[PDB]
Amino acid sequence: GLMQFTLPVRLCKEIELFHFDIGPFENMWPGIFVYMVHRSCGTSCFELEKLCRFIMSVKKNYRRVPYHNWKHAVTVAHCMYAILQNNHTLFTDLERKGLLIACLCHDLDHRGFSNSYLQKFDHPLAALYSTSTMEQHHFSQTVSILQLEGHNIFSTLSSSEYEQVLEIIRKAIIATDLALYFGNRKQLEEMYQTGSLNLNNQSHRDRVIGLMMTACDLCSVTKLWPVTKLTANDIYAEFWAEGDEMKKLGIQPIPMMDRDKKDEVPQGQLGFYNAVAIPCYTTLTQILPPTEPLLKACRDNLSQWEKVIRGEE
Ligand SMILES: COc1ccc2[nH]c(=O)c3c(C)nc(-c4ccccc4Cl)n3c2n1
Ligand SMILES: [Mg+2]
Ligand SMILES: [Zn+2]
Repeated sequence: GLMQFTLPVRLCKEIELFHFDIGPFENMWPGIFVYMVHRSCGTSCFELEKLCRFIMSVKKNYRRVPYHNWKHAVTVAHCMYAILQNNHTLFTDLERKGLLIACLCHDLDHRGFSNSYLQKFDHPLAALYSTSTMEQHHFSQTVSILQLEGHNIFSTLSSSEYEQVLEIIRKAIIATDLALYFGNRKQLEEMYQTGSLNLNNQSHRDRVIGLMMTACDLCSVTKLWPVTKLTANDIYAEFWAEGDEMKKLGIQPIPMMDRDKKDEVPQGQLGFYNAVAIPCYTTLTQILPPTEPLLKACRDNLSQWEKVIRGEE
């Protein structure tokens, strides 16, 4: 019980900031995650032995893809940790437990391809799950790992606490489908502006957790410019692979995904900041005022990508 994870001093202090980068040392990532669980949730939330076996099974079911990998999983968890820590009193015990595990598991067994490519390939997962295809698969893999022997970190919840937390995790992971983000955010925008937003209404809580998930998942856009720029190479490495596979199906890919049209990246990042990221972190800052540094970092990086187009870098 009295066995704490501690971090070196620089990490101990920077982990508390939204723009923290987990660094290049893979073998420190499990311990950074447990560190985050203990401070967010408590040293009692999970049996450490179970939690470690769960984390190491989660890690093994992430593939070696340029972006949708174990490092993404941990990075997305860390954003959720910073959000929860700056909003201490707004979330229940079950929610903090659930949300850190959903972030860690939200892209399980990702092959680095969109739902659109699965549907055009005619992949078996597309006939199994017509909408949010990869995300119904990420939730399925999560449930599978929980049911391996000695991996059930929720075993000490009541039956009904257990069902609540798997329902928090399923909605949180489904919410990472960006096709669902647009409508969810518009709805939240309307409820905020007409002041009908009500955090004691479950349906409203679900929508706010959804937006937090989108915000955590996109958090590469909120890092210090050098991190955000180097991450965008991994992002585009996956898009260009997908574009290559589209061309093999006789389908010309959008220029963003076409590895002959790299010039069109900066403007494809601007479109993504203006159409997706800025509005996301704006609505989030309106409902959760302490997440304001995410919107500021995102505005800073939008401005860095504008500079890239203007030829200044
Ligand atoms: C889904 O289309 C895009 C387009 C550009 C980006 N650029 C980014 O910076 C980015 C980041 C940080 N995360 C995603 C993203 C979001 C949802 C699903 C897949 C990805 Cl790659 N994207 C992008 N996703
Ligand atoms: Mg995903
Ligand atoms: Zn993700």
